[PDB]
Amino acid sequence: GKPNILIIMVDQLNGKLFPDGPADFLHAPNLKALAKRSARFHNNYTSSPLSAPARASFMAGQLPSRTRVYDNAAEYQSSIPTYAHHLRRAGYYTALSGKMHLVGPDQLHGFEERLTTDIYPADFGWTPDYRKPGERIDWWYHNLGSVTGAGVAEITNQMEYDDEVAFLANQKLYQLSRENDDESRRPWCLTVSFTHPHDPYVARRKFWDLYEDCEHLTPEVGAIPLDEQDPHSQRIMLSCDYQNFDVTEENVRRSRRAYFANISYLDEKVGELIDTLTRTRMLDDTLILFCSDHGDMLGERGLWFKMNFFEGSARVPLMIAGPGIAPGLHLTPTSNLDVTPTLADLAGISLEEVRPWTDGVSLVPMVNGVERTEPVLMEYAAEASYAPLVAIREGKWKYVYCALDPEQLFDLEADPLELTNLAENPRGPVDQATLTAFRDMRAAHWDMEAFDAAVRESQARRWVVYEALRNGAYYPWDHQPLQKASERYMRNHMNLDTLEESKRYPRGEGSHHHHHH
Amino acid sequence: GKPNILIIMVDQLNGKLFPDGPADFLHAPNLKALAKRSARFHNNYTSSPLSAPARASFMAGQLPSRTRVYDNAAEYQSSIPTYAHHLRRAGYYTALSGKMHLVGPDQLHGFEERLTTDIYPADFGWTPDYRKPGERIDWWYHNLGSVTGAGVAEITNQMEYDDEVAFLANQKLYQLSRENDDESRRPWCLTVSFTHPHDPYVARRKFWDLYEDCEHLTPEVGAIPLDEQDPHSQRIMLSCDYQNFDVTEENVRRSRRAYFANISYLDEKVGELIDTLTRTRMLDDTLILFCSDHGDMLGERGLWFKMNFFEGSARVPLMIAGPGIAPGLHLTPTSNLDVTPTLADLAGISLEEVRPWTDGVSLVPMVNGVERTEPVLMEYAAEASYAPLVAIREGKWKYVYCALDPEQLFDLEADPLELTNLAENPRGPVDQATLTAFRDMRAAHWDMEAFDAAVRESQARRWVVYEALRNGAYYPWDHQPLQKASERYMRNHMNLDTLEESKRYPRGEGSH
Amino acid sequence: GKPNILIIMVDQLNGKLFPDGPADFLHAPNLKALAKRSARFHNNYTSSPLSAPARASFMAGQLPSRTRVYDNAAEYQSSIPTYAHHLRRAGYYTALSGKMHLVGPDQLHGFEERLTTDIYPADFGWTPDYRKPGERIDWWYHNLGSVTGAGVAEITNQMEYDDEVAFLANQKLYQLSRENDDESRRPWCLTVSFTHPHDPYVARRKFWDLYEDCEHLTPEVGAIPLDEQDPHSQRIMLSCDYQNFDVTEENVRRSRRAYFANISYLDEKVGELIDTLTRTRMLDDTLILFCSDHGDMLGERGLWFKMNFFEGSARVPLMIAGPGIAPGLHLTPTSNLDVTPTLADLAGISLEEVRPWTDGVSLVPMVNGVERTEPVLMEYAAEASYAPLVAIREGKWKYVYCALDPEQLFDLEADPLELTNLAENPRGPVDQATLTAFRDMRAAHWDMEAFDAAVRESQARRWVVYEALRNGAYYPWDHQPLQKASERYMRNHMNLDTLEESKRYPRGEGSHHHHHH
Ligand SMILES: C[N+](C)(C)CCO
Ligand SMILES: C[N+](C)(C)CCO
Ligand SMILES: C[N+](C)(C)CCO
Ligand SMILES: [Ca+2]
Ligand SMILES: [Ca+2]
Ligand SMILES: [Ca+2]
Repeated sequence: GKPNILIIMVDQLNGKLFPDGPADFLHAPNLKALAKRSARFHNNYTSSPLSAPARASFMAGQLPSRTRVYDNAAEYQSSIPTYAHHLRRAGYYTALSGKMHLVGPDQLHGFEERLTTDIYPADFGWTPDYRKPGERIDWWYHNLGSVTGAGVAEITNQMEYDDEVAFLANQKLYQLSRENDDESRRPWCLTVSFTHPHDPYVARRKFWDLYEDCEHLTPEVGAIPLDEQDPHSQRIMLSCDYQNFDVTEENVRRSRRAYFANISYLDEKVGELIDTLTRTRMLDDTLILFCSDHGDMLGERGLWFKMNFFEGSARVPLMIAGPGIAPGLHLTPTSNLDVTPTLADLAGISLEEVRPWTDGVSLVPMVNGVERTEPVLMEYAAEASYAPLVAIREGKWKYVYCALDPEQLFDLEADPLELTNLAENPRGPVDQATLTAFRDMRAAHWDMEAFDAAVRESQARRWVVYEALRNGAYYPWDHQPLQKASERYMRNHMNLDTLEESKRYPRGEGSHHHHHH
Repeated sequence: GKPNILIIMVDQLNGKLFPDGPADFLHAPNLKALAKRSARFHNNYTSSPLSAPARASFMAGQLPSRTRVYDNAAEYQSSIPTYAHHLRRAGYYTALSGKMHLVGPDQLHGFEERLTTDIYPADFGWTPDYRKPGERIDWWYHNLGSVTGAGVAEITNQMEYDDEVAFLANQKLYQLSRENDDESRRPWCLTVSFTHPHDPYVARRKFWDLYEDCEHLTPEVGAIPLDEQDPHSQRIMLSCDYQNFDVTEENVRRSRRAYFANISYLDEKVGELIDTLTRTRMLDDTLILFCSDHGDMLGERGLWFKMNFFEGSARVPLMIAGPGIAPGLHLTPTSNLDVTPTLADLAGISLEEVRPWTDGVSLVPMVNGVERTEPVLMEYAAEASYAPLVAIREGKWKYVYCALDPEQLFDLEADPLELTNLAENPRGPVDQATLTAFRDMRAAHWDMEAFDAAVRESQARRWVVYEALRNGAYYPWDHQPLQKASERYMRNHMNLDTLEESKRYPRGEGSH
Repeated sequence: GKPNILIIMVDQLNGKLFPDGPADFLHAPNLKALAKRSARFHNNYTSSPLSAPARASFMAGQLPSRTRVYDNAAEYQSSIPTYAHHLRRAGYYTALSGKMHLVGPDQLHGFEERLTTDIYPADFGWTPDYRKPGERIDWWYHNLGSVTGAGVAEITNQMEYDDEVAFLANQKLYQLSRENDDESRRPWCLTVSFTHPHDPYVARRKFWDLYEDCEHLTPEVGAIPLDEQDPHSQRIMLSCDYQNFDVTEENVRRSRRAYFANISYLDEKVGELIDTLTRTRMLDDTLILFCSDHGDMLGERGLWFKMNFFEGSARVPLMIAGPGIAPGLHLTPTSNLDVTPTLADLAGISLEEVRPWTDGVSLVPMVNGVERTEPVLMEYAAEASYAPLVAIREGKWKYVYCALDPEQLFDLEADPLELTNLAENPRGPVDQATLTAFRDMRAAHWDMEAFDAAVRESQARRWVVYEALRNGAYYPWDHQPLQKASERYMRNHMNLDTLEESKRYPRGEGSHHHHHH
């Protein structure tokens, strides 16, 4: 009765590239086939445009202000329930292959098994410090060297990572298929979390070649000069060391080309996973979700990467396909915060069991024609912020607030590229009432003073602790997968014939000319 | 310049047994000689009368309301600085041998090396539930079978543990001595944390025999009937399943006898540590601390173990000896909360570096004759509480508050056994104004409604997660001491003569 | 400098299926391409028709009587030099992905790194016992259930293993390519050792479908009844529990069809390795060997699997390709015993440094047109033998001796299918004199009484020890691969940009130190 759940997650995928499933110009036949049978959430947003905050929030269905994972080095408490816990409590086998950027000594956070280590660190090294506004840390900050460095390679740090993530996810699916004839097996939930299309913007030749004739290599909004940028965008450019890189038109085109090429790299791995589900005969009983942690400005407005609430950074794709999911396109804004309650709903878990632990809403009713009215909230409190920023997405509007900056208000229906800041330049009385309305809702959801103080305390505490932990012998927190070789394959407490039968799936099949095995 | 630091910690040691170092009737020659040499804090209290809360608070110098380690299964966040971090940041090698009842995947919390696993669990299993007031969990709650089951054995779970804690601590001291002649060495801080004299009250014959003629086998206050007990004591007796145990006078004597015997068992281990320091020539450069996480009523008032603020449960000894420490007896109340700022002060760390992270005060000024006026605060929010309790200890007074119970106010100078509740029976207008003053102080320090809400959220959260974590394959968080065999002793990337010389200490010695 | 060496090994591959590279009827485009550019040894033999003895002898270039690895449970001493030692001593990084059926607590035998555990046991469980002739051990002996159970499945024990073997082999090549521009790098030798096409004869549907119209699904020589079999064949059929299986023609076809399908399964993995070598720019400096431990009778004569000296069981392919290797087909008999001295010769190691440690001869002279006259020797002393057997292969002749059985003498020129035993039915005085000459050679090479005594002592010794080791807590010897997660990918003792550059290969436009092609 309970469906299997395959979560396919990718990193830094601009949601505007999924207008209705993948954009037509992308070479993504597998993701395009998946989308045609999916509920597709067009205006879907991350909870925070940064990896560890987005992913802790994604796992728990809680905003960063609640998980306390403010930045890429903030400890994620083991006691915070995640969709892994909820599903595991409900009888699921739960596994992760790939990245989740969990910081702290808990590298599972409810997952029963984790098949790879993380690509990124698990310690407090990347802790920002609001006491030194304007500083940058060159050994890990984003810099525009990813833009000037884009190109072609046959292996990279990330391609090693994702190649392994995919192999072990498919291996696990093959292993799980051996139970497929047991009606009393546990349903499974496998999260497969790739690091592409995150930079470096570097792609295998095969996929780079797919985009030789690409007509989407120019961003839709050109570079805004530093002196004309809004303050947060200015902070982002300084954090990227913009003044020490000469980003040419060609650099922009090459970066976008490798990025699209790495989507096609991912599409092939999506196809592998679907193929494994199909041939092992678990496709029809498996829900498939496609999601990402945050987007990438990809040169739009002159900006790259994330760390802001503009569409290209804050929007991320979201699709759900499988049993009991009617395909279609949904335009109401939604959030990564809705994924954990949606997963619980699809798993048969009652609303009361998840209500105290989740800040979002289930999307299943929406899949079934029921309007969703809840606004979308977002937060940011890491590098290139000197104080926290919050945003609200509701109806056609986006509102952004930072105690240090002028407000931003965008009418995304009329101004999808967010070129006109209606808080600075209100069109009339309705714009003014709308700003008051969003100010009141902002004040209702966030105490920005308490938010700042909480972030400063978290940073300061971690810097004392991390300074200590980097003296003397280092104790690493990186997850080490363990697959006991002494229990695998054939060992001499076993019966070879029984082993071979148990590891074969499907079983008892095979006919040359006499079609009964 | 920076001294070495040896912290010796024991578990469940009633502080009333250290009036001026160990009480006369205890066979504790090694701890008595240490005490003559130490600043001794007579009226020292734990921050919380329970293992994990007291220990998380002890390491951080923060109360449970700040660490959020409310009970024996509450997660201790890795990001909370401890004295291990403070000393490590300042250039110390830091190590732990033995118990600290850290809950969560971090089993070091700043310690650079940990030589043993913990005796107790590292996961959320022992999480209380304020939604079910009155329940008890038989498979891990205290029960008076410790009292009826006291006796003599040559090995126990705890004796295996402590024998190993002791061996590895002395081994580590020996290993450290090999750097003692190196001017570029780091100073070291070794915490040696024993589980005795925590129950089961079971002792080796050798130490049991020391107390054949002991005159302290009867508690000073007898069993108070359930009807006549204060509400919290009633909760504790119910949690101990008291209705199903017939505790006789013999049981009480046998339990106390084994407890004293296990203090003597520890005293021999204290002697071993000091002997190693002496023969390795590290004694004179080493501060030595003696401390405990909480006490044990030991049958006084009819109660056993801890979980309350009465003297026998809330008082724990505290002594400090070594370079720059004037010996003496101090009567002003102190707290385990003061240990971390004291350690930092002794180690040369500035007050500013530790002020944002510690709720207590350094005891070094007191050691040097400066009056200390800060009150001592305590908290409890675990088994046998249905709502959090707080306590204030200041001057001659102890005040205890729980939203569910009548207040308690004791004048410990006039009523050292806390037999007269002056909140209930004021002696006069000074007692009345004193109660009002402590009420005002409590309200200024604690939002008790927020406290209860925070504890309930922590409990609920953990029960969701722990139920999940006990489905399928279990991933344990217990500490596994580091594996290092390929780098130990003689291996063929090394020169044998160089090895022998480096591992020999003292060096160049001998006299025929 | 010295060349890289990729050793592609497969298990239980009947050498008659590679008459000149792969037979025409096989779907094996990658191995046929490889064969076209290789020196191909048509009449190449295993040293012992069984996995562990063949593989210990292969690694050492020593016969079983010298390695003392007589059977699948015999300890292989760590002190015995292997091609891994020889190459590693000469400056090579050496690695193994996959199977080598090493028995004993040493699971590396000179390999610097092993990327997978073994599919098979590493302890003394499978020790035969000459004190009980006629017994069989049902929980691990071969049985004709492989033939009756042949068919189609998408995962098996062996495809899980070989999928993993392949993935990690290709990953290791990618990792090694990152050193390819460093002139201080070590040359590398990677052995990729697959368990297919060993039974179970079970194949993925994709590859099974390739052999729908196959014309080779029935053996040329059909089943010989027990009462007309030679004694050793009779012992093999009894060991296979042949009396309890009804092997139909359809069963024979299904088994051969799956077997061929698994050759095609392996051919796709060969193409994968070649593709990785090509795109990493490592192909042109890489010697590629293709080899197998023993063959598979595949129903010929009514026999299945190995354990004998007939062509289908004793012949295994051998090809060598790469720098300095002239392609060609060689008909002089060779042996797996020659691989280790050939590898050393090709790696630039002098003959004097390997001569005291190998029984075989380098094939490099033969590749360069020098005649080879050394005979090919083989030994067997495991299951289905009640006493050791030896064989001599020289010129057109094969001679087989066992103290318990009539001699066999075959003229492979006139009788390629070994249907006429010329020791029993000589054609004339030349056949008679040839038998005497092989008798004298046999007596000069082997003391068969001593051989039997040595195998009996080895068996008895292991059974005493194994009986003890299976009491109480078991201590496994299985190899546990370890890739330390605390040193992989991004960790906060590193600079992220330095990391990315080091892990990117090839290093072209956009990389730190590429200024031109
Ligand atoms: C991804 N970086 C590590 C480059 C910066 C944090 O987003
Ligand atoms: C586990 N016990 C409850 C028995 C002791 C800790 O309080
Ligand atoms: C391969 N078996 C394990 C089936 C028997 C030994 O060759
Ligand atoms: Ca990310
Ligand atoms: Ca305790
Ligand atoms: Ca084999």
